Amino acid sequence: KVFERCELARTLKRLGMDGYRGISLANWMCLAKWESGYNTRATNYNAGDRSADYGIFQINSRYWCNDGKTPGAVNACHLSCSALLQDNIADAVACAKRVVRDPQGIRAWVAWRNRCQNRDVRQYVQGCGV
Ligand code: NA
Repeated sequence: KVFERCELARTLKRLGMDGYRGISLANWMCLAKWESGYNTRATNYNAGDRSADYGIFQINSRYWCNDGKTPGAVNACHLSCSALLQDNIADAVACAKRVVRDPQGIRAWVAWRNRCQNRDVRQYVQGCGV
């Protein structure tokens, strides 16, 4: 599923992401936008370390989900990476919360640091009623 901007902002808000561990909604939108263009079936193989990125937040298989083919990987979200490719983003949100529960917070994603950190992200939620 490829969400439309405001459609996703409201969906995230209903799943309890607004201010989760101090992270505003505009920040999660900027992250999703830059990670997959709001596409839940987005995937990326990293030939370098044999891991893969899954879903709207492009969560990696080395630490967060299990795909059975990543060397010595773990499954902190206790989910099959398949769960991160569904149109329904409930599981991806629960895992994204799990990610930010670690020391780095939203900084876990490099794209966030590159395109969202210290930037004007207000434009991502404007007009969405959130
Ligand atoms: Na894994």
